[PDB]
Amino acid sequence: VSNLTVEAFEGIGSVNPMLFYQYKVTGKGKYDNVYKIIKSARYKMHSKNRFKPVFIKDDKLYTLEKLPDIEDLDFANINFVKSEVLSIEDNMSIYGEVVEYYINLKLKKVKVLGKYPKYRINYSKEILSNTLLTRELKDEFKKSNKGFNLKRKFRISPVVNKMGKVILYLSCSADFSTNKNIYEMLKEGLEVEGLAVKSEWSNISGNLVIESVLETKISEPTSLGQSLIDYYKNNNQGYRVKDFTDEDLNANIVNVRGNKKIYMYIPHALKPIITREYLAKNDPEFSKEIEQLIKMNMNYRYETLKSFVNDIGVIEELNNLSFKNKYYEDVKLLGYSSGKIDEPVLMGAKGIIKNKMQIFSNGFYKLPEGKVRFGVLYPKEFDGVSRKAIRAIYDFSKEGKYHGESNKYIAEHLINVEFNPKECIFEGYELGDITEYKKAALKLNNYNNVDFVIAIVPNMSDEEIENSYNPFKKIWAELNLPSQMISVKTAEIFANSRDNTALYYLHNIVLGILGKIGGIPWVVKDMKGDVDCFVGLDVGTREKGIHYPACSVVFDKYGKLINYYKPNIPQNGEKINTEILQEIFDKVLISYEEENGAYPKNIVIHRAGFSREDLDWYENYFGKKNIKFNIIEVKKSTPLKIASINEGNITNPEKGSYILRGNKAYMVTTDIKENLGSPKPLKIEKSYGDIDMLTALSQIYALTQIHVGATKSLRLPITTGYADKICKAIEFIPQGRVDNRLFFL
DNA sequence: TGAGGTAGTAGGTTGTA
DNA sequence: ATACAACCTACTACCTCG
Ligand SMILES: [Mn+2]
Repeated sequence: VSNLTVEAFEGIGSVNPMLFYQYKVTGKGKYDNVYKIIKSARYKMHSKNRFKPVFIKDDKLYTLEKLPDIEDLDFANINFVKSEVLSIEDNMSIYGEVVEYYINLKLKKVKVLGKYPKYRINYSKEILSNTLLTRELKDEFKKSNKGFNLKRKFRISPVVNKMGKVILYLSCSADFSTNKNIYEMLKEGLEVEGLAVKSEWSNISGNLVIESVLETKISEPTSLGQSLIDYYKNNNQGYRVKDFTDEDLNANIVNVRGNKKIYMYIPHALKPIITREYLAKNDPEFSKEIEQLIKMNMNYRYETLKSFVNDIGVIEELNNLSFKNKYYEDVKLLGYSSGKIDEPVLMGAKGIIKNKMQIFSNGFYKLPEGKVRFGVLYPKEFDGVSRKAIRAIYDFSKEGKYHGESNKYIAEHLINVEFNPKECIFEGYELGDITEYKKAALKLNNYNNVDFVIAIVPNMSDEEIENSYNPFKKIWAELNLPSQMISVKTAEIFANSRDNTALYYLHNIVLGILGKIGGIPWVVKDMKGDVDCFVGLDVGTREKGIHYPACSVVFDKYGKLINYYKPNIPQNGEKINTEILQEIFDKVLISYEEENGAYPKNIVIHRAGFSREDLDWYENYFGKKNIKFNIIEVKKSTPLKIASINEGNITNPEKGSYILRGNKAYMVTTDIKENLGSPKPLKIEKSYGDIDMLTALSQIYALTQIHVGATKSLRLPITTGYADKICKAIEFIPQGRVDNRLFFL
């Protein structure tokens, strides 16, 4: 066996309680509230004074060294108050801020390859290291001949205990930017209209996209009224723009939509946002090179943070403070509790299934109401490839005969399907306007002889002729007719190949067509812990001013889906009204009632989303309905990656390994081997209840093993995950009865 | 959209100290 | 009576799957 760890570093030696210098601030300016301008006075006095540390207490300000009272600042008149040795047990936070400042100050000076400063730093938790680590432990730059720069963005976040030992929390991430800019684009003469950009010289909310390039000169009076060069002279940014040569002032104005008004800027002032789209559009070979760099297994992350922490060395302003290089031998010494969950025993038609894959030799758990008829929209120039593809998937689904060869790996009649090419209908479509796609789906609606669509779509790639997926999904959703779609690439794979890649494609295709007609393929044999039904919820927070409604789901102790639900009436902002909770749980109790003849006696409410709800609603509710219950909150994205240790060897964890502290616990739900990344585990936090977190983790990991639209695990469990997919697909709600036939899966 | 895993990139909002 | 750090959302790209 083996241990687990969190990526953290214990500091050798301790922090001594140092003499800190108090400073009050007062709002001379228009913002009388200093609490809304404490950061601005902080950063200005920290800036103007050799970047000596300038910290923030609840309403005051610290420096570790003596900086005089400076009152030139038009909003803040900083004055000295007292000089007291700050007790560490009073402020864990400010001594952690010291450890942060001293790692940033030790690491500013650290250069690489002689001239080159390694870590571009501005004294915060985020540390940009210019050089990288390869797999062979070489500090090398990674750039292209275009010029796209991979950079590690290290994240320190140190904390220090009551007496003075320090804990350094690290997490490494990749980062793209390019040394080029849009000025470097146009002086090279490339097209820029439509590009996502980032203004370093003015901080603007919303996401920026390039509208156009005016041929008008940047050195003339503007529609703002004065020249933009005077606009940045009044920005006091003259140390950058004074570097402008005659060709620099020869440049042209480039405007960019900023969701409120276009911004009249110069191309030098903008970098393009380097989404990985922009990489593959601008250097594919580089992207294929760095994909082994950005996805990181744990040995590589340990080498990366080992380089980082050796670049700390020893810091001496904290009295010869140094951090170790290794991780922990156990998280017990940090305060979490480890373990790995038993993998759930899973059952199918003939009882227990051994692999998740041989269900197609075992047959499905439950089949829906009888007989279903297929139907395919196809491109009129992609006919025979499509016909061989449908013949492959239907001979799989009915005959079990893999590209014309029967195998004992496939069982007959695994759906009770009805398809016959002399009987059925394939309406065709031309790859064209979306209104043709819509009227084609209507024409396949006008014959009431199809019971299930398998449409064919153009690809997720291919910016050419318009993608047919979403208008089909809208029009087939409003019919409440499920539709497992297939790309033309997938059609070519089924038509060309005879090999088992088409079998993998076909596995996921058939589990999709099952889970959309409401059949459920496999379920757990026995749920650990005594629970009747699960309840998902989530609310999406999409853009500025977006307040979504909670879409539930309800499973059983077998975990098979029973009902999901969309509320009646609108909520109070994003804070959901209590009667929507009432309405949902009314549908929950009647759903489990008329599906199993009894009220639920244990309800696990896996919630994503914030506690805009109130627990005492649930307390009064399930006290009057006198049934115990459990609200485990699942938070989907967490930065705390987890590593395994086998005698110093740092590997990615096997799935189902967890770490736990009280009422928060982390756990990986997916097996990723080497070469592919570090598993980004789950965040689970029991807001209420009377069950041990061990059993809630066991139920969550089993509900990641019952994803029913794949042969592999969903990272989220099917409660929160299917709640999330429904909340993305809020246009795909049921017309009438809100029952089953998962449109998302 | 196989399909969902990691991975980035922007971006908004609170929950807890 | 207000923080800031996690969450969470949106789109892609890579890459594997008896
Ligand atoms: Mn699907």
